[PDB]
Amino acid sequence: TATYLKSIMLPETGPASIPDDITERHILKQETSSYNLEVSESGSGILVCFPGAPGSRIGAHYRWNANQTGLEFDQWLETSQDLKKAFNYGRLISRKYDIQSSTLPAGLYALNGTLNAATFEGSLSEVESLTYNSLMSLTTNPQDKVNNQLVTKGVTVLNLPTGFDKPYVRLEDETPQGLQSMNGAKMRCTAAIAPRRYEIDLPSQRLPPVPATGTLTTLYEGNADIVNSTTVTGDINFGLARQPADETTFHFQLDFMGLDNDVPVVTVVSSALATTDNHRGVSAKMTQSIPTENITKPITRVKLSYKINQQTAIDNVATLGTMGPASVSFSSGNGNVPGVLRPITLVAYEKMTPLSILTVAGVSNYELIPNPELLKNMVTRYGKYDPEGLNYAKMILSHREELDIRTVWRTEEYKERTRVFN
Amino acid sequence: TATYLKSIMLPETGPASIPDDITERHILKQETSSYNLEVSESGSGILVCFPGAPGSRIGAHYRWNANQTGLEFDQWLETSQDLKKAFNYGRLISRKYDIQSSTLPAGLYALNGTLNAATFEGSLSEVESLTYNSLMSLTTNPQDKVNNQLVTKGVTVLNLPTGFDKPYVRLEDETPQGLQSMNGAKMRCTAAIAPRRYEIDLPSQRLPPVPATGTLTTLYEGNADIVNSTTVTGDINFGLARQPADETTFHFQLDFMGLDNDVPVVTVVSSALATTDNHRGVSAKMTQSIPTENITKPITRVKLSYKINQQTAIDNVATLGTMGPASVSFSSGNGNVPGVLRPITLVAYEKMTPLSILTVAGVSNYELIPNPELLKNMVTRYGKYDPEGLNYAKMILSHREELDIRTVWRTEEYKERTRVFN
Amino acid sequence: TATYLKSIMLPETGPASIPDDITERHILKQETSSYNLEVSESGSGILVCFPGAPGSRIGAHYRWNANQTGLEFDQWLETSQDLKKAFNYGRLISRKYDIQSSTLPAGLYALNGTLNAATFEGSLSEVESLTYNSLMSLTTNPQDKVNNQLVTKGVTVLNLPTGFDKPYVRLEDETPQGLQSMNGAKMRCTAAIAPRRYEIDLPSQRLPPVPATGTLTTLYEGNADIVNSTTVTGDINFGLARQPADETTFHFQLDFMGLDNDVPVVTVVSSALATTDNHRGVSAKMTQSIPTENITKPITRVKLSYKINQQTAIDNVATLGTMGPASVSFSSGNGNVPGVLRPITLVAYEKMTPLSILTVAGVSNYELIPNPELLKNMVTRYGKYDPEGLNYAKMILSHREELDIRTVWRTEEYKERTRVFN
Repeated sequence: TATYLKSIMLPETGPASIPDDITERHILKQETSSYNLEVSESGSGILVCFPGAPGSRIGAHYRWNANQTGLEFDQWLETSQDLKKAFNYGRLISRKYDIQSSTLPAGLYALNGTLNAATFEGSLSEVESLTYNSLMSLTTNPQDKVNNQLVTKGVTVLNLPTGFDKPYVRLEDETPQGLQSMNGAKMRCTAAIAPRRYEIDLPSQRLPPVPATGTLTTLYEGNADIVNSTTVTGDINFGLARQPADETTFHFQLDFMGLDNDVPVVTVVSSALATTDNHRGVSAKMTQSIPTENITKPITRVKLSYKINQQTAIDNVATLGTMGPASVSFSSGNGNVPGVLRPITLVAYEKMTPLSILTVAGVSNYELIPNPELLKNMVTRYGKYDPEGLNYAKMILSHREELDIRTVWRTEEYKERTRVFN
Repeated sequence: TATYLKSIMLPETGPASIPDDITERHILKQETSSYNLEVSESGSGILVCFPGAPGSRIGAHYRWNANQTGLEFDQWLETSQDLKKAFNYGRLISRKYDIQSSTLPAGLYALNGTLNAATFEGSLSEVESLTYNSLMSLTTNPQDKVNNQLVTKGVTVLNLPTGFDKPYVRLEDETPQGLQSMNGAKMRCTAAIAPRRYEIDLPSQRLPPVPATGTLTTLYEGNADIVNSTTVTGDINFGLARQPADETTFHFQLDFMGLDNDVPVVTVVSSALATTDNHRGVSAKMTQSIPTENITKPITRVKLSYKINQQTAIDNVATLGTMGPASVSFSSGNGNVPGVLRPITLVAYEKMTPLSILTVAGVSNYELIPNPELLKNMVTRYGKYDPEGLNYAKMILSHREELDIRTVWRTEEYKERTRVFN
Repeated sequence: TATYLKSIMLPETGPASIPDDITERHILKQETSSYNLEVSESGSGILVCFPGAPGSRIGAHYRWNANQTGLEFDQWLETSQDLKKAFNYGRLISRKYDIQSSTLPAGLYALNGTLNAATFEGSLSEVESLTYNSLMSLTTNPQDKVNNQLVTKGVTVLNLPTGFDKPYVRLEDETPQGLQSMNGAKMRCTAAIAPRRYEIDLPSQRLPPVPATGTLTTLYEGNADIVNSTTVTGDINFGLARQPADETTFHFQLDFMGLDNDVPVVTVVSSALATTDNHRGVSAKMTQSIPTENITKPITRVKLSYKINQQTAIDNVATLGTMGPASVSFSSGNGNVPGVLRPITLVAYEKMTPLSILTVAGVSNYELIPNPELLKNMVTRYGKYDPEGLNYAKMILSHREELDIRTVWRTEEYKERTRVFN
């Protein structure tokens, strides 16, 4: 009794099964993350955490350049064992990040730095600026913010459950194959359990004119979100005013960008040869698939754009929508499952001593189903049946105000407030 | 009981409605700033505090250059949430500043300290000279000055009210627009409730002769401060001595400059084509309006110039004021509201280690009125009716000397002196 | 004792002097007005109440067109006597509206028609939907709304004061003159006590190209709010990309439009003739002042547009801002006095019998300052000094919820829930 609640407050005490209605034959597997991060010249950076993602990517790390004019993606914060190689399905039970610096290099005198932390129901694209002080303008819950904590005392980032009946999402595992493939090919069983769909919804107006051939005029530039595989569906139909004297190609790019810099994480291309025959029903169809191994860093922006390859076609207005409602969409994995992409927790350290080390210790419990290769030797079973235990997590997630149960803590406060949970 | 007063002395325990005779329906907000300012080469600098301003800019920061002769504007000190996006009207309640180093020494004997602070009573532009020594010669009040404080002990700039019936100031919000707008044309509803007018008032004598065509000789150069949208009204009228041989343009400038250096924060222009038929009634109407988003850094230095564009009309006298006073004006915002543009609080650190860090942690409480959007879901209501209320605030301010109620503290004293107000 | 509060709850009981800090010599007044509105074929219409406007114009009346695609302006609602003929300065104390049918059925089954009313805490320009069901979402307060009231029983719009120390406002009286004017001229002292300023702030990119000579391309258009006199101070300065082959005129319009249809309530034109010399910088200044008598119906939208008069100038890119910010602002009356333009009160009747009658029964109470010709015969005195006076009204406005004091009532509930007020 009370064993699952203990695992939420004390993630680093071993995993206990989730006493909910989704009941499979599984195994409990506590994983850990260990990171010593080198602050850049500025020493400021920003640490994006996904305390609910049930996979192996628990966050990201971004650095400000010399001044704070821009950010740079350092690397993903992954967990030790790559779970996609030994497992198929996974349900995150609990997690706990932990940030601190607390020490200086060989010979140095000044230790300076502090942290800002804020839990945020959102998708890292609902954010407008991640500067050290704009983080406090992300929530008004006094239980989701921690401001001005010295890196000497650090921040605990607990995870609180966003619902109790999440599914066993797939882990993007690889599948068998025969000795006939292309040597540069594989097939994964990606996630699709609860997708997330975006629609660009171009209007039925004229195409904006191009300055010259091949200069890639812009059509839409907004904030999206992608962390894993994605399927693009849609077509950009248009009709030329007059028929072209020379065949034109009408490139359409739609590239993706992360929050830091304007280098396409993944770029796509669709073409549409406008000839005299179809010169009212020219259509370019976005039907591509983007595997999650092309997602090197998180994506937050999308820029749809186009260029034309014929000088004689800078005129020839080419209005939209002649064959239908001229839209482009992309659905992506299990976006809307309420652990992935939402809610983010942000931890920004500020002007730490250059050449110092920020230490991150993550501990993420799990409920996993082994893959075929592991099933032969592993013994999977059901949960241990506490009839209550899900009530406690409810009647405590309801009193997080008067019981003061946070999602970001000051580590000293957390080390001694959670002792009543043994 | 006594809940407004405690919010003034302890502007971190939360907000509290002003028990004055301005009783609109409002929202009780509290807002934090958190800045970690890096000390430059010289290490001296100076940070300005507007402890009454009801907007989002609650301060500024300057850095003394190498030989400590000029300054350099670093950045504004704004609150976390840009209030001009969710609210329309707002009045300040309390405000607090903390200033420390937060740098930790690897061992005994902390680094270079030296913090000064004094609460001016005029506007920033009126300060004769702001150096580390020249701050105690700024008021005669023993409670408005703190001198020779170690930058690790810290000062605490408080806000003591300068009036109790202040109008809800319009927060320069954005208004809904239409699809045919230009590309980025945005109309705002600026602040106008009690402007602050300046009158250039140049006399009816000769214009100072120009050395060579296009040289911008000076007419007036003075000291006026501006923080938000301003509107320039006036006309420079003058009459020439004879018929000009070829037509001249008479370019006038009226540019605005900040405290630190001589790059114009914003400029305007009014030309006046002097010609044969009006060689007695040339006039240059000044009608421009300056948005607040052109006011990048604080403006505290004006300069009015002019120049000719024709070689032959240099020995043409062109006496001024032949059709009236020949003066230029620029009213601005609501500069005469008590709390805006005065009282200023200057805090100067100096000879601080170029490897040290300055931390500013502001706290602000407001009464605000939501915009129509936030007004559908938020519940605005009236104050909580403390009858006595403001009388306590008045008795305390009157006896502030025999109670030693300061506007700038030694942070070690603000903690133990201001806890009588539990 | 408690005489002032009673004047707000029960305005149909005579005025009482406001026991606030503003204390001048005045005459109390009770003014009435009665309107029998004709319900058009749509039967729906909309009633805009300014429950706090201290002048003599106390509302407007818009009726939906036949197919309810839009609405149209019928007439101002205003007090019986034109106050600006006998008095100079005025100050509202109380106001009550009564909306009812005044058409009665010969027998059972009371007539068609239903009535929504909500108190919006904004200006009229800040309402996007004026339809019947999309105005229960203008507030969340259960005391500022009433839905689905039978038009035969009606609603009582009752003014609650948004602030107390409100100044006397100039009532736009006409000044004496001499028999030397031009048979139409007249000067009047307008309201300027607390302006409301809007600024259009064009950005410094290219001017949008004109389709043809004199075709009035559009720069900006959004929701402004204007009810009385207005000063227009601005400057639009651009620069052509080369010498124009012939003189161009560059018309600018800036038309103000009612919320109903796109006919200009008033328009104010500037024009800048660009020639060979000033082509690099040429400005069109806005210096218009709109007398309050050109505001026939309320103004809710503005529109900055321009056109050119030369065929050769559809080229000549003509970028903006070469001589400063290129902004046009307009400051209007005492817009930011709480009571003018805010709060508003909307009352929509739905589907009354076409050609039926609807009656508004307004009663105002003023503190007035007469014009000279009435000083010589009318004693002016001070308020009669109730000390408590305002504290009682404040306590009532604070316990507004648990005491259920409403802005809009069901007339039958107001009629008996304000009886304890004697």
